[PDB]
Amino acid sequence: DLKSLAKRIYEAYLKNFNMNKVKARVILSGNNPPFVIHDMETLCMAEKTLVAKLVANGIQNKEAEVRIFHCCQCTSVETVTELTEFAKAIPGFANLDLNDQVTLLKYGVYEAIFAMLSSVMNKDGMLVAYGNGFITREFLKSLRKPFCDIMEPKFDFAMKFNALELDDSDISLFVAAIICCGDRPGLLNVGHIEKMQEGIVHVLRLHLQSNHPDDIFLFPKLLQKMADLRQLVTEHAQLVQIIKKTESDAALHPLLQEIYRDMY
Ligand SMILES: Cc1cccc(Nc2cc(Cl)nc(SCC(=O)O)n2)c1C
Ligand SMILES: Cc1cccc(Nc2cc(Cl)nc(SCC(=O)O)n2)c1C
Repeated sequence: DLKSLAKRIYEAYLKNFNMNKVKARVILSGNNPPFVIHDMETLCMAEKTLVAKLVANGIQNKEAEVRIFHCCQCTSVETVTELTEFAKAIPGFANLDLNDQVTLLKYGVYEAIFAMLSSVMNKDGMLVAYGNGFITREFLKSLRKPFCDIMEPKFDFAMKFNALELDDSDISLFVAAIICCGDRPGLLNVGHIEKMQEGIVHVLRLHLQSNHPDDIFLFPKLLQKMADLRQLVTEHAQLVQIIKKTESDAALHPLLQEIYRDMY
């Protein structure tokens, strides 16, 4: 029945995220292949195909950094939506207080985002636009400050995360564990969430034992990546606040505004 819990989480994962690791690595290996975005010329081409209403609105008059930022925001909104439904399908979660649900998701969504973002990254770039764009690490490094600092720390995390060779069945449990975290600020009923977390991590521990018998400390490694992600998000939010207050035209979508409000 612990395999029940694992298979349920995994199936809710396969069902709620449009992009999964199996699908992503196919696209990242080589009908409707991804348009490679590596300079301004290819960015403009890709935009004319994938966001024609925006181009018609004149977005290509804006700095490339602003369009990339708003592309990033749009993807974050979509993934928050998917993560919210995934969480809703985690055994015990929807039994939690409605206030604590919002708290767990508020603090957890970006840790889960950057964990799953590794699935669509390789050492040269990341998939965007539902698999129909591949924007290169170097083009993103090439942007003006502060925008060139957005993505490279996520690439750094992802290269070491992907070195662990986790599959979607591992990742789904990792993300569940990320979300069911008993030490978030603001939690009403911490004891239930800890009992929920304990149950998820126990399943994760058993699953890694079965699925990766060759990596002796993989479970402790993953706990450390959880700490690494929380520090990554803290730093990300500070760079995002710098851009919000400093960069005109880089306004914050309201769903994301509310996530960052009173976070760190
Ligand atoms: C890599 C990629 C793929 C598809 C489109 C775009 N450009 C975008 C994407 C989005 Cl969601 N938004 C914008 S500009 C938004 C605005 O200035 O109101 N520009 C980019 C930068
Ligand atoms: C799944 C995926 C792929 C590519 C980009 C994004 N969203 C990101 C990623 C990164 Cl490293 N940075 C941002 S800045 C805007 C925000 O804080 O949502 N947004 C996401 C969530």
